[PDB]
This record gives sequence, C-alpha cells and structure tokens, in this order.
Amino acid sequence: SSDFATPPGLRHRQIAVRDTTLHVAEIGSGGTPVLLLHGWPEFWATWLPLMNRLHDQFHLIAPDLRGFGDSEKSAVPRSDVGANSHADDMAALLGALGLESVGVVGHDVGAYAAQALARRHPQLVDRLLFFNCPTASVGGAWVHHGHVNEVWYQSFQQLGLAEALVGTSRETCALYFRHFLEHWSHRKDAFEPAFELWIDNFMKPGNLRGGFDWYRSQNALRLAAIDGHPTPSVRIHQPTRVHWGRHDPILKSEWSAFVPEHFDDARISFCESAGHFVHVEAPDEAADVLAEFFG
Amino acid sequence: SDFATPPGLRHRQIAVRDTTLHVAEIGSGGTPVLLLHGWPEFWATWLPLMNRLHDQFHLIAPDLRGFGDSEKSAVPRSDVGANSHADDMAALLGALGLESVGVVGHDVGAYAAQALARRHPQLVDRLLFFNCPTASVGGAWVHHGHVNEVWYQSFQQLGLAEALVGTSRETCALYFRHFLEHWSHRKDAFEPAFELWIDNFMKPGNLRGGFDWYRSQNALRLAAIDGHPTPSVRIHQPTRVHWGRHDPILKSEWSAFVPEHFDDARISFCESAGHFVHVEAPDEAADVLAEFFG
Repeated sequence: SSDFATPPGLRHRQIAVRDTTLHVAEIGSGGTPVLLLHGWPEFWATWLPLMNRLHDQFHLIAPDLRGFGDSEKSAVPRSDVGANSHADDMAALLGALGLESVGVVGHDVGAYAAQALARRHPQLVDRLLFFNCPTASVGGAWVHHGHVNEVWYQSFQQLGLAEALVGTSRETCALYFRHFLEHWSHRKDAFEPAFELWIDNFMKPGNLRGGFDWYRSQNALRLAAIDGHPTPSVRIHQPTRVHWGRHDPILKSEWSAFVPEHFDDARISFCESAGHFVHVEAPDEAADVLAEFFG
Repeated sequence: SDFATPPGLRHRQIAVRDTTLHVAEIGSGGTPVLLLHGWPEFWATWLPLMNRLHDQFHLIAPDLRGFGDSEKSAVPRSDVGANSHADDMAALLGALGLESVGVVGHDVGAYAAQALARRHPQLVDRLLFFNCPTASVGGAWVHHGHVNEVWYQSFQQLGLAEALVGTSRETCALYFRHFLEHWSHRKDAFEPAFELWIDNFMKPGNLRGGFDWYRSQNALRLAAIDGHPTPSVRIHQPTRVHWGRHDPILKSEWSAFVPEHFDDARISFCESAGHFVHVEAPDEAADVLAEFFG
C-alpha cells in the first residue's frame, strides 16, 4: 500500500496547549512514545511513511506546530514563534497527554524545536533522533561556498509580497511548494503521491503566513550567526542519533561536523540515497534507524 | 510627465553579432552618449534624461539582448553576461559608425559599461555610473543583514520565477511594483510609466530574457562573495560616479571600492535618490551628465 495511506486507528485531537490549539495525530499504543516534529514546508502528514512502517512497534505522536497544518494560526504576521516557542508548546502538549518522557524525532524546524525542548525541559526527553541537525555553529556557511543561492526563500518569505504572490491561486501555490518538494529531494517523485495533499494544506487560510512566521522569528538570530555572533548555549546531554540526508541541498550534510560541539553523546550517520526529507525519500532505512535507536 | 515622447526620438531594429537590438536614438552628430539600462528596465528608463538633454547630445539607448523590444532566446540561458552585453555594444557602435562614445550605466548597464571599457577600450572616451558595483563588494553582498536584500538574484535564476511572476498581469504587476517602490526613495517616480512597464514585462520572453542576466552573472557573484573574484585591469578612462544615497540593494558605501578599480574617478552622491537616480532625480542626473560629457 501507499507510503501515504492512513492505517486504521490513526486518531486526531485539537488539544488546548499554552494559549493556542494544536492538531495532534496519534497511532499505536504501549511503551515510551515517540514525538515526531515536522519542518517547513510540512505538517504532521510528513510522518505517514514512518507511521505506516512503525505503528505496531511504537506509540507515535505527530503534532502540527503552531501556525502549521490544522493547528491554530494568529490573525496577523508574528515574529515571536521561534524554536523556544515550539519547544514550550511541545512540553505543554506532553503535559496535556499525561507523559513524563518521550523519544523525540526532529528535522528542519522540528530539529530546532527538539534541541530547545532538550535544553529547556530536559526531563521530558529520553533520547533524540535527527534526520538533519542544524546548529548555531553553521554561521557564515549559510551564505558562503555557493549557499547564498539556496537561502533566498528565507528572506523572500518575510515579505508581504510572498503571501500576495504565492497566495494568488491554487496554481501559484502548486508552483511554489512543488519547487521545494522537488529541489530539496534526491528522490524527486518522493512527494508525488501526497503532492495535492500538500497544496490543500497550503490553501488553508493562514497556512502561508503561519509557516512564513518561522522565518520572521529566526531572522535576527540567523543574521547574527551569519556575522559570526552565534547564540551561546549548553551542550545537549541526552543520547542523540543523527541520520543526515547526504544529498540535502539546504541543510548541507557537511554541517554534521558541528554536531559534536553541541551534543555530549551524538552518533552520526548518513542516508546515502536521500536529500532533505530522509523520512519520506528513504522510509524503510529511516524506519530501521528509528527502530534501532529507540530499541 | 518625465516619460513624454521627446522631440527627435527615432527607433531602429539593428543586427549586431548573432542578435537584433531595438535602439532608440536622438540626434546623429555632436557628442555621442550611449545609455545602458538595468534590471528591471529597458530603453524607456532613459525618457526622463532624454526629455532634458534632447537638444544637447546624440543619445543612443538600446534594449540589451533579452530586454525590451530586442530579440530573446526561446529557452533559459547562462551565457548572456557582462562580456556578452559589452561585445554587443561594441558591434552596435560599429553599425552606427561611432569610433568612440561616452557611456552611461547603472545596475546591469554598469557591469556592461565596465566590460566594454576593458574589452574595447578604444571605443569608450569616458564613463558615468549612477551606481558602480565592483568585484570588491565581495562579502558585503551577504553580511551585515544584506543577505535579506539579494534574495531576488537567486530566485530569478529558477524556472519557478518565470512560471510564478508570469502567471498573470496581476502577478507581474505585483512583482515589478515591489522592485520599483522598494528600490526607490521617490516612491511615485515610475507611476506615470507603470502600465507601460508591465506591458513590457508581459511581452513574451521579457521575464526569461532579464532573468538570464542573473543566471549568467552567478558564478562571478559567488566567487566575489567568497573573497576570490578574478582580478581585472583598472579602467583607465575618466569616470564620473553619481550614486543614489538611499539605494538599498547597491549600497552607496560601496563607492569605497571605486578607487581600487578606476585610475581617475570623480565620486558624488544624489541625496534624494535610491537605485534609479536617472528617474527619481532627473534634473540633477541631467546636470551631472551634461557637465561630465559637455
């Protein structure tokens, strides 16, 4: 069956959390749960390929981050929904579900959120799996060695022009999101079975603005890091696995070299066949790395 | 308006190298001055200065290859850079029978004028720039917050840019209004020509043709950003630089890099202009041009 099929027994809740409402998908039961954190341009359904493979082995919890999927959006553009906000939202969600500790899977935005959860609410996090693991140490590597050509969207998406132009029609929305799903993948047809599900998601009122809010919230921090003034922080102590997509064109696999600087106990490996979306492009291998690390 | 048709304005399609250029001309004798537009422009960006200078100079205002009413290629290209524009202008000066000319440029036109001054120095008597980007800008393209200004240079290289901006007249208007307002200090300076500007960028090929510049210049830009530009010989011709003080994309502080690249440069600033000195402050721009070339 499809990597994007939905097994019976998937459950959806709207959970009141902090001063917002989050959509949370859950499947499975028994054992320490695994909290899966999506990126941009994604939502909880990014986890369907791994949920199809693992739901009989783990209780999987896949929220829409604030401002994504079917979670609540703010009426107006915001600059205060950064990694610490998402972390605090995840700590409150675990508290709403009666859970004292979980495994945490992160990539992209979800990797920033997972790092901030591990520092700010260390007791809630048993261990960490990252499918890419950007750190404060990246710095000038965001804009040097050709990388300036990959980062244009981070600035563009802070403009009024971005919501106006990308939001013109379903067709403009499809052109924009197809570019990221194709160019950021090594396996370019990886998202084809759920492509129209992604476009339906980014046509939902607020989902352009809510995702672009991440880029507004990170802008000051990214600019400081680019100019060699990174945000100081303590190493993450929890056992960590990094399984980086070797062909990731936006979060370069070479940035794995910065992981030991920020983690006491990180094991680093590469998915040789994936770009940015290891959990969609190489789900069998991704499921095996998850099952092994969380065993 | 500053965009009225000046007396003496003539239009030709001229065969140069492997292409055909639209060339607007005023006069045939006295001091010739070649005007080189930028992105997102075409020959008509020169109408304000032509309306002030039509009795004083032989003005030559081409559409560069892939702009305005000049020929476009059918598919996206990356070989239409500064050197290609310079060699086209060298061949256009031969077709008009002009042994040597003053040259005016900004933005794309500035890079093309530099490349013409270097590659065919016998054809260039003197140079006026309304902004004068050099390989020395280097890391200043992306440091100190400047990365937020240059997103368009990378976006415009993707097939996505042509498909999205080209969706409709409304998407085209929205995109080009962003640049004309955000890059300007005098925010209304293009309003009289706005409908004609959108007509231009709705012409088949004019999105792709202008976007080819960004594909063609990317390798040089990436080398400059990492502090490894190709060294070049200094430009020996007398040079005038009149840079818009408020230019948010080509920072006026980058005037600091001019003396490294030019033997003889007179550098001043237009206090009331952003990126488009020749449109936002045309009385002042025409006075600087007339004094330098007169």
